[PDB]
Amino acid sequence: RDCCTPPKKCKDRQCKPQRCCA
Repeated sequence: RDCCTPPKKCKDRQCKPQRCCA
């Protein structure tokens, strides 16, 4: 589980300032 690995998880502040989320 990661900010963008399936299932993506950019629904977090510590996983949003990324290049795969923002």
